[PDB]
Amino acid sequence: SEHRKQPCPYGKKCTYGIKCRFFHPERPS
Ligand SMILES: [Zn+2]
Repeated sequence: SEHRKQPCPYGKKCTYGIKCRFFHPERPS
């Protein structure tokens, strides 16, 4: 439900980092 509302699911822990589909706190996606 919060695909764009909330930030990435992990963000800092996320493995994608730059290749993430969600919105990051420091990166765009
Ligand atoms: Zn991410």
